[PDB]
Amino acid sequence: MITDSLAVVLQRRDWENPGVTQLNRLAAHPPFASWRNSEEARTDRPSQQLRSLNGEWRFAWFPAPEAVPESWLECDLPEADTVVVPSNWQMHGYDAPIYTNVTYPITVNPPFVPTENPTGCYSLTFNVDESWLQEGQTRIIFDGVNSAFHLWCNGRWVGYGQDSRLPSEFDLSAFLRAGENRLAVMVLRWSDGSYLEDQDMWRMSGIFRDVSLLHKPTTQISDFHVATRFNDDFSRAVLEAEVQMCGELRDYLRVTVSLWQGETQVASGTAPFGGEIIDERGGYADRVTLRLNVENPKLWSAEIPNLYRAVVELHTADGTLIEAEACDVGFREVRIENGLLLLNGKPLLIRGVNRHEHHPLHGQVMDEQTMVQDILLMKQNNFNAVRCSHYPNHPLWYTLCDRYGLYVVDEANIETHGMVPMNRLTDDPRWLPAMSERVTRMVQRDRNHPSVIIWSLGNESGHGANHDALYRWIKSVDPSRPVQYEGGGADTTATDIICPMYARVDEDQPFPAVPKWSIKKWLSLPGETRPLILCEYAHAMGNSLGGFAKYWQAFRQYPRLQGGFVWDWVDQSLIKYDENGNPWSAYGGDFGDTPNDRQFCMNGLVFADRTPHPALTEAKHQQQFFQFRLSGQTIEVTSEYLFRHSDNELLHWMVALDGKPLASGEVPLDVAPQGKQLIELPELPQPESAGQLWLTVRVVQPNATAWSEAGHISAWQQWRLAENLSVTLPAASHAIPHLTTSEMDFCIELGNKRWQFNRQSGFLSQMWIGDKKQLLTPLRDQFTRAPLDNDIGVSEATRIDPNAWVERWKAAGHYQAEAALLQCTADTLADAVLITTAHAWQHQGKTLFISRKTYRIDGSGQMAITVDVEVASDTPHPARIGLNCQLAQVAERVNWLGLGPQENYPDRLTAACFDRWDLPLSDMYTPYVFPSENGLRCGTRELNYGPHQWRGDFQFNISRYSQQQLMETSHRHLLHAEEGTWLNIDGFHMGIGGDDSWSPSVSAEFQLSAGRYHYQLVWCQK
Amino acid sequence: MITDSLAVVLQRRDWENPGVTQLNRLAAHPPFASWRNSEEARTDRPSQQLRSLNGEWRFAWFPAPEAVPESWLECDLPEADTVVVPSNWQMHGYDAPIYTNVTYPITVNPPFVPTENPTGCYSLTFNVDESWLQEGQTRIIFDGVNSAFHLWCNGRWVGYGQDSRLPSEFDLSAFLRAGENRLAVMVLRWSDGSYLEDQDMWRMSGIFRDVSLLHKPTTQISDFHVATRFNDDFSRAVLEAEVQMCGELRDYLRVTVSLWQGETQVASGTAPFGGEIIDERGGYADRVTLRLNVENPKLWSAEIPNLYRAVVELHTADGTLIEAEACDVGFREVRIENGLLLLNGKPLLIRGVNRHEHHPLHGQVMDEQTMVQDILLMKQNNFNAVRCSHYPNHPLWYTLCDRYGLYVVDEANIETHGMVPMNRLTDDPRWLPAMSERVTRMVQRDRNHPSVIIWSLGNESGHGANHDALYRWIKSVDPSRPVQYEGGGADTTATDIICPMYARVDEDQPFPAVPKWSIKKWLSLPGETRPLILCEYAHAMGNSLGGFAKYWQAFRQYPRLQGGFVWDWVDQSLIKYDENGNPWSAYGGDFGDTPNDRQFCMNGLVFADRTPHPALTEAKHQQQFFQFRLSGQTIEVTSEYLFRHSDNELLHWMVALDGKPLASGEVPLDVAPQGKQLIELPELPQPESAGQLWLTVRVVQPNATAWSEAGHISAWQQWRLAENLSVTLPAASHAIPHLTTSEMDFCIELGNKRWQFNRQSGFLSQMWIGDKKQLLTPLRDQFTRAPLDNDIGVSEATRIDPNAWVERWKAAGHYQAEAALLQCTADTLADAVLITTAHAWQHQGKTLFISRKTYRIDGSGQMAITVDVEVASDTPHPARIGLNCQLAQVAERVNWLGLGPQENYPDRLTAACFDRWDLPLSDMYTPYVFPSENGLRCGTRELNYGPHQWRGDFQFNISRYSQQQLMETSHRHLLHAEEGTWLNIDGFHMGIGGDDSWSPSVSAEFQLSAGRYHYQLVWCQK
Repeated sequence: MITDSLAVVLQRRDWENPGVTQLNRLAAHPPFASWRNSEEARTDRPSQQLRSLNGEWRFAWFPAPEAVPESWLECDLPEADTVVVPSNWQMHGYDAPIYTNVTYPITVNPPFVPTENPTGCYSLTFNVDESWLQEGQTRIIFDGVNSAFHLWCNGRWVGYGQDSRLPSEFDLSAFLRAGENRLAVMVLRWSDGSYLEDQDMWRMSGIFRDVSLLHKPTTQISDFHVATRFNDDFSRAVLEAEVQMCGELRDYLRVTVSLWQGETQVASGTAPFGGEIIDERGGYADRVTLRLNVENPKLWSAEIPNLYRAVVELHTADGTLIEAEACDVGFREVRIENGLLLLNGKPLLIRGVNRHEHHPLHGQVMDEQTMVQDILLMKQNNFNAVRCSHYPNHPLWYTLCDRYGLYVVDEANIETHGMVPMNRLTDDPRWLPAMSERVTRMVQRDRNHPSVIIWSLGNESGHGANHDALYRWIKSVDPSRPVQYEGGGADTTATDIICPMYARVDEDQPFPAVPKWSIKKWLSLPGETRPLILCEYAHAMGNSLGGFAKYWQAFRQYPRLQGGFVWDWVDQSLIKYDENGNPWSAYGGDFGDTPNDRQFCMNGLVFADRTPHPALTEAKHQQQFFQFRLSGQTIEVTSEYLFRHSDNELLHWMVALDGKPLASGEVPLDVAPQGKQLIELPELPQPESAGQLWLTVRVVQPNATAWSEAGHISAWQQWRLAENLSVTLPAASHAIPHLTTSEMDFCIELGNKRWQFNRQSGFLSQMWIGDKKQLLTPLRDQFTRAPLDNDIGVSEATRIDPNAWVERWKAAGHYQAEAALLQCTADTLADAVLITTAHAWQHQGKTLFISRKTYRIDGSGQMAITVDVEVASDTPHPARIGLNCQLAQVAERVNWLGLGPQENYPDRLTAACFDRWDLPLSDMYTPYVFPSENGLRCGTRELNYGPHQWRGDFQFNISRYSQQQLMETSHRHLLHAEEGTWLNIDGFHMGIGGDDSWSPSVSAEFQLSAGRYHYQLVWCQK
Repeated sequence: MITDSLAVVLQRRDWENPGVTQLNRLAAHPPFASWRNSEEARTDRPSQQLRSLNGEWRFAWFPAPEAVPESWLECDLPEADTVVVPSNWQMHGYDAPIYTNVTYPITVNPPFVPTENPTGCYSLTFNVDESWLQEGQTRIIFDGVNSAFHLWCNGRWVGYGQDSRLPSEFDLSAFLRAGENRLAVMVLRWSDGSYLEDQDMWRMSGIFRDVSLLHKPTTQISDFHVATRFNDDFSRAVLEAEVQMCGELRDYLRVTVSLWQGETQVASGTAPFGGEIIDERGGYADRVTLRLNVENPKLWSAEIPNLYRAVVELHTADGTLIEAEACDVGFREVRIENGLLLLNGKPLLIRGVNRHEHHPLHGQVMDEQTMVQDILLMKQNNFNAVRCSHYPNHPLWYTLCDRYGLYVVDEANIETHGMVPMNRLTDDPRWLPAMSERVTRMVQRDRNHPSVIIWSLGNESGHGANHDALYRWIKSVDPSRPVQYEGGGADTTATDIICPMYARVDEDQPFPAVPKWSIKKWLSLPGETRPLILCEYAHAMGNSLGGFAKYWQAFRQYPRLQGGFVWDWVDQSLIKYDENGNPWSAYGGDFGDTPNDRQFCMNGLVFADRTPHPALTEAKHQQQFFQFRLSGQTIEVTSEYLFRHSDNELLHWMVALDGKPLASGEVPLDVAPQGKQLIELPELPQPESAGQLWLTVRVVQPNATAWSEAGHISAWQQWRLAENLSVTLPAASHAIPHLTTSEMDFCIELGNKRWQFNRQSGFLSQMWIGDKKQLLTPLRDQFTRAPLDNDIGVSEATRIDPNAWVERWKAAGHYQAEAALLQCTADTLADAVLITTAHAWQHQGKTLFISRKTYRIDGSGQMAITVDVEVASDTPHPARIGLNCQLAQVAERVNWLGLGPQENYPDRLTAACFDRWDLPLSDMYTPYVFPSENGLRCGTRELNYGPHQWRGDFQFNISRYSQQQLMETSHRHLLHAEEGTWLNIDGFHMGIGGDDSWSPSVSAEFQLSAGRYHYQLVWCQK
């Protein structure tokens, strides 16, 4: 009673002692349901022995654990509110969530936490059945409680837990009473284990996972391990099932291991308890092993996820069933040989993506629906693997990955990024136990899931001897799954697969003592033989993911480059409400946190509500399982599938002349795994009309898969066919334009058409049709764009990074350059009026750009603008070379002939196809929450907007928001639509990068460094 | 106050929780003295900052920890006695010590200990200086406290410790007060960590090691690591010294690492704090590394232990010294290449011996004098290595080994022999932290000692993944020292050196799943490349250590067989007092323990009082560093030294004819390391007198070494030179014997001489000279001996082992065979009287042995006895074939010409030399505490005892105790001298074994299995 009081518990600061990480906590095991019937376990029916405690709980908040009154042990306080479980109290409003990347959210002082420790007091009052108390053992399972937590049952102290992403089990057989039962959980936000929880997420705390109650008999199945051994041709399989019990040893106890495929029983085995002799003292008397022979097993893979149901029944000699535990087993073997990772004897090509557990509305509380939607999006966007992102995930996630066929790289909850140096805790043996608790238990939890193929020690923890010891422990316990570790440059002895972060394809970044070579050179280093799979690459932070084509070309060309994991899947945004209560996404810094990072949480390929980014189309196109090669008139189709045959795919081809279709057809696909097929196209019609012939092929799945709908497109490709150049001549313009030369203006009139050039500025001041003005602002040049997330880097107002693109642009005066008029002349021709303008942009007496324009008004109404731009070599390369204007008329449709229909950039245009796309103006603006340059469409041959038509080769972006507004504003909900419509037509555009979000990632081939540029535009009224 | 009470502490059973192994305990480090002066640290002067708390303490004993009153926290109880510290309370009489080998001393139930937990309450009241409280940190160091212990300072709880053989340090800066300070230590005999302390010793408990108090400044030298890197010729050395501090970081702090050889400074280095960049966050700001260049360093080895003094001085920029820490560094490099362990580029030949920390009087409390005496005995008996025997030893032991030059194999305190199976705790990750605490700290304690060359994970713990993880951790932290592990058969991945236990030279013992092949076949197994060094071999249990010559021949012949460790050095006997108080040695079972083993603790090469066994001479002879080969007249001397030159050795040769010297000389030895020398002997005198010429060479050290006296002999050898057979004839016997044939007797009279044969028994009933009887019992046959410790094995009264030699002997009726007379005839010759006797030994109607004897009385007085013995093939081989008698006269001198002067056996006669030895009768009996057969001398050509002289080739043993008394009695102090003197002359003797003490270890070449034997004896009066 006295020892169960708060004073005794809080005197021993278990949240500040690295030696003490658990108290009265049961050992980890694969998930159990305690089925009392074999048929219920085989069909995965819900078990009445498994009770869910999720629901309405009583919550109280305190600024310090010592501020909690002791009367909370006896009864709930009247001021306590009613919340839901699982839920995080930071989302409710009790505490402000804090986001951080490198620095710790608390003062670094291991193993001491600050005194102001936020404390959550959870209470639940329920009723238990009397049959649960007469016999058996009743335990409580917390699937996850953030940081440390103390448990009380009926006013008596039960145990203490420290891990956040691993289940904690406590025995309540001697604590539960018959009738009313009230528990009391005291959760602390910061503990000593939070020094190992420095992951890239929002730091929330509380019971964010399910709380369950399990009842077992007096004799239990404490653990069971399953493994599969194959031969060279994978025709005979040996399933080894080792079962460990706990409790009294009796001679009549038997274990039956049954394997089922659907409803058909495949193999079975019944043996009495007692194992083989291992040591001089004998063998285990409480473990029994079973060897089941399977003839021609259906192998498991991400393409075909064949699953078997394994039921372990502990019963008596007479056949009376005591307990039954079921699991899903997939027959597969991952092994590294000759420096190659082989699954079922075939080289894997990982198309994975980093995935953070982030609910759109509930924060870190993950449910089945969001998980299923994420899996469907991954599989539809050509992803076959998923990384757990530096912590263990929901146990249901692995089951769903087994069901849908996704490779899983399970990660431990170890991260010491804030420590200086990074191995400060990972080399100290005093922290060796705690890290092991965050590893070994996880190894014991998900070793029976065929989706899990690679174990991970951690990330951004440096390299310590503890990491080597844990790597050796995992390799000794589970040799079936190769493991990896990023820390130490990923060339250390703690890894079997070279897994660097953001290693570029060709350019090297030789950091001191931790260099990041190119992957091609990394494979060619002396003494290196392990395969290379990128744990983190292609940082997609907002408008990003450039150079993905180079990455996948390097992956496909090199046999030992087996792909990588895109970082990351889902944006980490928190919803917030304004003074109307309108919902809007928010990033770090919007919750009143002083030690926070900016929008660096807002990386991913989808939004918070699983809305796909334009980069997801690029990711889908670059990860296609079908490669196409057009030779002459035939098409070579090469499948990248390793285990499945092309039985649910057909090829659909279409030939188009400048967006107008001419011929089409459907050819079924019959391709062997990693095979070749030849498709002979029929006679392709080639008209004499001017234009370019484009051939587009797509792969359509006719039937509905478990993860895709009917008519889903999995791959596509486009080629340029024969071109017929336009050699016809325009008709002679009977009407001639009339030019009036004012003192300050040049006005050209052609019937309805009218133009007015301002002689003081040298730009096209106004356009007129009838009596309606068409320009709110003059058509000027634009050598700057809104800075992207990759351009800013890690540069803030208080910290200036000289290597960032935006800092070099503003340092050279690109955003502050004022145009100075040099020449502005006008003269009439025989059938046209020529306007010659020449300007120069200067900053502090230094000329940066010189623009010379020639305007030609034809008698047919066309405006021919030829622009020549000279850029200084010493100045930083401009991000844009082209024009800028604000039209005075808004339109509801935009019809452009060019590459689309998605947002594409010079380094991200492979996914876009050349066609005629008619889209609403609302879809022209990509709703990035952090405002930046967006909506650009490259390869545009024609652009129709309202009464205006632009022709030529250019990159256009059209939106309701100016570039200066996108520069000034920091949130998308604060953006307001301006009058008219802003249009930016650029002759040349500069890349976006995407290798990393802290260094210049744009390759030299996509930089505007030629020096002299020229582009021609034709503006007419349609 | 309330939390400091006993109720709060004992509510949390920290001795029953594997997760909690330490509370408020400082990190491990190399030993510190906190010198405030550089000259004091260089000369290793005692430091006044280091206080010793050893002395008189107040002790109380309680049967349970819950029985301790709380008033013990405030003041000592009046009923508490005054004991010494360090000391074990089992020796005082509070508790009975228990010895056990395999089974646990408690009921096996991890991690629960029995409720009846013996508890010792220690208290010390002292005074501290005020200057220690104004500044700096004061800590208390327990060098060793057995099992768990709780600490209180001035009534306030300080910490909790669990390890027994490793130091535990607690901070007392906030607990100590000015003036009187009283501490309170509560020590528990059994804890959860005792499951890892199942070593082969007496289970004592209490504070058995030193208690010390250390004072450090506010800025400390927390740790320092030293390492040496060499080139291929070991001419240039790089000493790397890494220093870690604790406390405030200041810019003026400097570290000076100075190296001294005697008084001469060799190298120095001063650098500011700050290390190299290691990770992306930078490097350590509190560690500084120093690289010192040494030109032509004096390498350290067991032959020449060259030592340097390394002084690390933390001071300021102006030169004000803050702290100084000194250590001993030896320049050496142990590395395994090509499957060979090389020290300084030379293949080591380990001559080690297992050594248990066992004081002759104080139990486990070890002091400097006993350690120095043990080291001197080891070095004088040709031992160059010593194993820590399954636990860390005194920190002074490693320093003394560095000073005297002994290789040390440091072992961790891990042993789970009683667990079924043996890896039950070593594969469970829940016990992974605790084992790491018993490893990593030890790695941090003795990594700066050049004597330590091999780390050890443990012994008899099976094989678990925790062992692999710990092996990888040690290999990552300290790659300079190769490690080994016995568990799992010593072919597992957790070892680098194959170290089996009691692996025989040629015969295999294929145990299931843990086979013990022969070492020669073990080296030749497929896929095996690691060298083989026996961790335990040649079990010397009492009369043992047979076949050592075969072991060392195998070691010398095979390059990859690099020797082994004899088991063990010192007997584990406890002194006890009888009702006179006379001291006598006692083994397990004499302290009222029901779960105990018998004298299996009483193994070793020396007694409790360091009295050498006769097997120590064999160990010394078989481990000589000089090998001799006699060819013709010259002698080849080959040195086995690897680094030293023969500068303190001279060869002394002597030629003897039947024990009478003829020529001698001294030749100095000038032999290179592993070199060859040729000694040409002068003209050896060969007289025509009958006899055998023996050449004996010895190696004598003239000067006094630090471990040997002047005139010490290190090696010796003997050879048989040319033999002159006796062809002369005995003189004609003028007097003839007179024979009287009685009905029941045959009486032969020859002047003074008289003999009487009993016709009913057929044996020599009596001998007479004058009127004095010479035989108390008739001279009969003896086919049995007292069973040795190797013959009994693990067989007791309640457990019968059918493979034990003694059980086969008593099952066949060897000890119960009754002699049946077959023939007894007498007849006079021309000058002699012939007596022909023939007997037969039977048991249950089955004849075992048949003896036929011929007695001849010559007129000169000689008795010629020719004995022929026939032994059945199916019966077990007898241990002895020869005669037995009890003379009626005791004598004070025994003069025998034969092999001696030590106790030698047919498999242990290599150390004995053939000469004439005159020794007292008291030295004829080896004082083995467990009575067995002893005192046998083989190769005896003549034996003079009183008026009797025996001639021939025989093995004799003479003592005051009969063989039946040695069989019946179980202690040496209960033995009583019988009337007369018992003499056993045997024509043939059977081996003793010694490979192990639980299986028949005698080779087939030393077994009496010929079937027919013959021997001749000549008995006369001199």
